[PDB]
Amino acid sequence: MAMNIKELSLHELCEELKTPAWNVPLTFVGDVGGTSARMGFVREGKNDSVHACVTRYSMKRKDITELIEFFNEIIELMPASVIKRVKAGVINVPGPVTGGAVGGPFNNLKGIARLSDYPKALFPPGRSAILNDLEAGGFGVLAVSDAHVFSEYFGVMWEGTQWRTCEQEPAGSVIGRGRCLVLAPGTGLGSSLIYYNPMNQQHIVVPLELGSQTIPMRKDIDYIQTLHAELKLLPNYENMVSGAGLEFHYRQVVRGSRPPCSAGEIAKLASEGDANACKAMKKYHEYLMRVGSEASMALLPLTIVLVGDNIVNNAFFYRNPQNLKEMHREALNHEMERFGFQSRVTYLRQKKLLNLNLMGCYRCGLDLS
Amino acid sequence: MAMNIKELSLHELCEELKTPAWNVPLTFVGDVGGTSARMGFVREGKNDSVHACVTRYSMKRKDITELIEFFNEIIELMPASVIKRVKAGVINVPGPVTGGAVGGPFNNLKGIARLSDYPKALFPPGRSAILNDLEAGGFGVLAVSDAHVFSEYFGVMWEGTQWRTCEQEPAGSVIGRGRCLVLAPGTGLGSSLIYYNPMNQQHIVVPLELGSQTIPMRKDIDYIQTLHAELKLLPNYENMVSGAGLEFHYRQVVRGSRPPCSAGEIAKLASEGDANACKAMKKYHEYLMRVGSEASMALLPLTIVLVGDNIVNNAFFYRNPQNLKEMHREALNHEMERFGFQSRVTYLRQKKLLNLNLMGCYRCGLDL
Ligand code: NA
Repeated sequence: MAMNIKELSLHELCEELKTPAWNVPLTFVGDVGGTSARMGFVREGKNDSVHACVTRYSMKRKDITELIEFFNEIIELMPASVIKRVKAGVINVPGPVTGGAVGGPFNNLKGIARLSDYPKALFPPGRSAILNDLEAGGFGVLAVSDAHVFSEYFGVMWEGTQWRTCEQEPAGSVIGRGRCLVLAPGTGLGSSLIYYNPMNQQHIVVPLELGSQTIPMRKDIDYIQTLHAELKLLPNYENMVSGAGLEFHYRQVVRGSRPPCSAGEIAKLASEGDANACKAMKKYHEYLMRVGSEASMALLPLTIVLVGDNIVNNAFFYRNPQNLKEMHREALNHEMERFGFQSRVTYLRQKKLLNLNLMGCYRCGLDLS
Repeated sequence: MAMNIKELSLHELCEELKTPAWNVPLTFVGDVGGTSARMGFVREGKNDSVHACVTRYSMKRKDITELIEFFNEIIELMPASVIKRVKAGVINVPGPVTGGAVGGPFNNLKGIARLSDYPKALFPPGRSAILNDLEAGGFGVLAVSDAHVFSEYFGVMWEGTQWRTCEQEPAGSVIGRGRCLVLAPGTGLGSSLIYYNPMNQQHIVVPLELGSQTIPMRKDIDYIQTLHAELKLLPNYENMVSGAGLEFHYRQVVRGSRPPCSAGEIAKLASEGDANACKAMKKYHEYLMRVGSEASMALLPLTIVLVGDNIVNNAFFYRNPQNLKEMHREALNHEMERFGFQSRVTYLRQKKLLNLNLMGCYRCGLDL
């Protein structure tokens, strides 16, 4: 396997790092969420394979500063001769970061993540970074491409007109040397743009906030105004493309004839062929494709990639050719499609689970050398 | 005088390049438009100063390949001693470019711009590129900052909350260690993002098409639908923020009471205190700030800079505090301003004429 993540106890992780396969350069990585963090070491294997060994920590104190205790424990327990092989240290955190060094504040954790407070043995000076979740996820998409297994983790929804001019390899086999917009439609709607800088031969990841933009209309002014009156706020993309959004779409389908359902309930009903829930899912994806059509114009991407557990878990929806035709039609529903802008773009979807954030911490550390 | 662009005849340019001040390394630059090109040489002076000398060429044949005849004429006329000093060659063209080497196709010009067809005396190997004009414009904003005279060329419209959190120097004194969204509201509406890579402190120019985005509403559904019915297209930002857009705003302000005027006429009447033309300019700037409020959220810029001759020529509008306060209010008219996102951003406007494209060709050549 090209992408390998083993989860162990701290004590077992220490035994694994003394084995001969681990007597190589290391990257220290950490994927920090609201409840737990998964931290450890990544190495290269054969044919650009990626091998990670990580341990889980509970964020017991609901305090981002507790990470420093975890880092100190790792350095205290591991032999200095193992930690000496660390060449880079990258974590992702569930909130905004500045200077790649100062993360927060956070919705569900107290305090600020400060790279200058982290131990230099795991975070070597000038070869370390803190990333936002979506920035790490974008670097994770690049990592999958670099490991030659894009076609294992991503499926082509449709090939856009630009692909064969810009690239030699088949669509979906590599990320491509063109801008890649990463969208993460889940509870909310994360976005990041993977740019290739010709001058530097570097890819970089630009975190965005596309989800918080005001939804522009098509022929849906009454539908937008319905949600406007409910929220008391002009709707943004995430308001239509979110759990809350899917709940809204389902309420607007059934018009009081059925009880209101959660996003989870609705997706389950859709998977079972319920006409109402399927219609709610079509409406959710109509607004997702609106983000896509407008960002296709604004950002001129070669590719749009839909990532996350939700996308993988909803594979039934993307495999259905009628749903795919309806999504493609909405992706092209833009006045600028008379010039071909929306049809230029190749759309892909994640089809296999992977911790993209852990892989992206690793991939980001490679550009720090 | 830290940034100096002088226009000369070809013969006077040849005489100038033989003077002692020009006996230094040179960059060959060219700003290619639909009707003319300005091309010439740039040198560094004292204190990171920039000095350029350029000539105007007519794009008589409306054919991008005519540039090669201009390049060959310059090489034939200049002494070998002058051409020997050229260490980089960068031009910008009004259309898409791939691999920094192949430009076009173009709306207003025939043919394809091919770097591989250009003479190596003006475009030395490893050191040459073709740029899209939006890219060149963003490199030009960086050039101004690098020459230490941002406060000469750009005025602060208002300072946002984020500036003082990552810069100690006054707002408008330098580009800043943050994303800069460049907007060029002129005949149309150009956009690029000068992205800031925190991990290596690198500014990277990323051309965009924000003008072609469908306009999201505020309390203006009727106004947008009036334009929709005229264009038979859902309005995009450029449709409201363009010469055509200003002519539209003036038509709607007067409600038939005056015949239509051109965009230039409207700006002139506004400068003279005509209430109708002033209201038309307010409406233009209201949609320009909508681009700003939405992009302030989507792209999280440190700064937004309004560039171009049109901005400099309309100085009177931005000098008026009532107009500036009404622009500030629209810039903050976003649901996400309840969290302070729009108040983060510093807005600046170009206040002195400068060919940013020619400066960007130079500054891009420094990154090669
Ligand atoms: Na553990």
